[PDB]
Amino acid sequence: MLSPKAATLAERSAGLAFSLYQAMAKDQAVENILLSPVVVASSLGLVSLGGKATTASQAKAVLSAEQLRDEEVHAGLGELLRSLSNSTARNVTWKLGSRLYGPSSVSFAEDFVRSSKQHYNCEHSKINFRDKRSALQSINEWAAQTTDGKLPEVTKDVERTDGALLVNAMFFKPHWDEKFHHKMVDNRGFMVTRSYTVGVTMMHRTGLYNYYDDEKEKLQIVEMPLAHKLSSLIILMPHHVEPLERLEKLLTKEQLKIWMGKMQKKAVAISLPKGVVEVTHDLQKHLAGLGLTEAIDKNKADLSRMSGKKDLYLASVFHATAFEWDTEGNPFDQDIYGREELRSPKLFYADHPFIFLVRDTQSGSLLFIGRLVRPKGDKMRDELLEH
Repeated sequence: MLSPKAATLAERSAGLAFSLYQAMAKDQAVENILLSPVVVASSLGLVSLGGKATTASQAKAVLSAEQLRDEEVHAGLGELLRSLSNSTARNVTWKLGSRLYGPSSVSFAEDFVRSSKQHYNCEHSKINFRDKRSALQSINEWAAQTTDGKLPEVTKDVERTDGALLVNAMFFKPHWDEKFHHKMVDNRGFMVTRSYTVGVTMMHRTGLYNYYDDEKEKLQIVEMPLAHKLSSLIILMPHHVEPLERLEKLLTKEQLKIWMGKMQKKAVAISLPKGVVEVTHDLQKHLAGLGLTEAIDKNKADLSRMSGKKDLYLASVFHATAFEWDTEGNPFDQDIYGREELRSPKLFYADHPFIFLVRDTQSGSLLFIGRLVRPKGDKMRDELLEH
């Protein structure tokens, strides 16, 4: 559970994440989305830490933290970052690294290096893009080591090679409160579009889950608690195989509350795609839209508290995440509700794009927002030699 200052920041980060999600969903190039509100927030907090004047004020403004003091903002976000581990088993089902890359010519201020590592646990490194292959190799190897291989490649190309490159590498694996059986796994087809279908491995389970079927808006919503009901995962999926654009319009902080209230603990037969979903986002373009125009502009940016000198702007903000869907979770006692309690269950068969949200139960803060559109897999051909 959170302090009042951190709780208010948590709510604003949740706003930024939905605002970014909607902004990214509109981009037709974006397929999967995976945002971690508190890690997005800490990127803005890092700008207010190593910035001066309108560059740092815009960072506090995007955080709606103009009333809070500078040290208060850095401690509140710092409390938020430590609270992510609180309902996630640190270093085994949740790994996170944050590193700032500056050109070889630049040297970071020891005052900034101390306070960024203190609150944001930020790492600092220099990188020269003359050898572009060795610059990408240094970033990708760092993110791979941070996630112990789950996120092998953050990016295949760096566009802006003359500023600060903030990189956030993550690995999160939701640990179910009632585990799926390790053998209730088979191969199915996931329909990306009505025409394109990829071969995926799926995990299946039937249990009691809070569920709502919106027959009017043609969608299903299920909540799947995680280990010790300390956090819970919600999934919103349309009835037909359709683009999530329609469903995304309905996705609001208020509509979610409505849907949540309409749920009831029914027997549901859930089938989810099993595997790792690797997603990298360069939030630079989208952060400018939310009100961070100075830091991202080479000429307006003042990042003197960071390098003791100007000629340094926020070139990129990579938000790379490896989200693993696996069967593992806490065990459940057999003859808890009896096999006659799951007699005729509702069908939540996730074989087409869906939206999902992880939420902290002790603090109420949003842990993740995202959507699975194209899971990892090769297009399976139109066989249809029925079973």
